[PDB]
Amino acid sequence: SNAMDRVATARAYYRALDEHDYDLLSDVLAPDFVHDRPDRTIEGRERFVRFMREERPQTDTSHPIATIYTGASTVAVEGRLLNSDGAEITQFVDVFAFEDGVIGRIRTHTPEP
Amino acid sequence: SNAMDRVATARAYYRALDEHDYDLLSDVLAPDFVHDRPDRTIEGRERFVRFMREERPQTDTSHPIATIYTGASTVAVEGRLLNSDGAEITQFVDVFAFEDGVIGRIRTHTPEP
Ligand SMILES: [Mg+2]
Ligand SMILES: [Mg+2]
Ligand code: NA
Repeated sequence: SNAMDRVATARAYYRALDEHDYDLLSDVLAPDFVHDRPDRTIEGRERFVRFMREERPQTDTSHPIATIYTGASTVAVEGRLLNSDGAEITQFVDVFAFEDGVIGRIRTHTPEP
Repeated sequence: SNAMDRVATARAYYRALDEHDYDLLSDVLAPDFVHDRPDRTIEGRERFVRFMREERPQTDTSHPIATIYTGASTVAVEGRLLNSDGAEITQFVDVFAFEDGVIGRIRTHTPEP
């Protein structure tokens, strides 16, 4: 439990998604991991890994990161989601909560605008 | 909608701090409200309002908002803290957790090294 490790784990999460390394993805998530965004909540690590492996509406995407912000126990990542042609799907701020060195929850926020 | 209500409440928080409207500030917080950042946690609504009124190193600051990002149940506000002369103290992302019609927790995040 330190700030630098939390940031490194957040960076590893995006690397897992973008490299389609779902072994790495599982390795950085708690069993009871929950992902939230306005239009979708995905509950549980195995459901989440399956969704990212098999069910994302856009394939071969990336998450360029603009700025990472550190809090007392959480990390907020400001970035964008790009499709395979570099086109912006959305901007986001993802807020990571941690338990035991792994990610317990990610709350995705999109511009109001 | 509840989502619109949460965004309005987050905006009202900054309006209150900046106008020193501590009556309004009280009105938007949970009784057991917690404000978080690295090396400072402030607990309790009356105690927090009293901190903002009396104990801040600078009370004549402003919090111009750049972008509000909305999540499933939380709001992430990207802004800057300016001193009375308009100079930047820090960039921040504040993450608002809501409960029972009011703000339960704000987690302040500042840019990583
Ligand atoms: Mg006084
Ligand atoms: Mg002023
Ligand atoms: Na920080």
